Amino acid sequence: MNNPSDFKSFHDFVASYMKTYSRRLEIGTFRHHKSCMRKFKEYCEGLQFHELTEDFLRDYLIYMKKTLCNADSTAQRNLSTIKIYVSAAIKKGYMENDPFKDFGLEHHHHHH
Repeated sequence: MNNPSDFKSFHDFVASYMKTYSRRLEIGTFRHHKSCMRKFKEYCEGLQFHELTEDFLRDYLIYMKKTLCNADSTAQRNLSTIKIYVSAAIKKGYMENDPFKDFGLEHHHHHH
């Protein structure tokens, strides 16, 4: 196989990079997200580092729970699936911080 980034979209990126995790994952969750990300092309577009925001994760959390109608575990899992490629892009890519760092962890206490 020789395909230098044939994925323009986040859901395609995850589906490809996931191979690094599926080798150390079970098939159950892999196959479940596999079908989702493919038909998820309804919104289209690739979505880059700058389009991936905390508010995006927030809005899509609501969208997935509300409009798609799913459980929190399902939503959090699916969002952390996006978090996978985001985190990859953070670890050895070009992204500095993940959305869930500010979205999930409010510092609360920082000296003063």
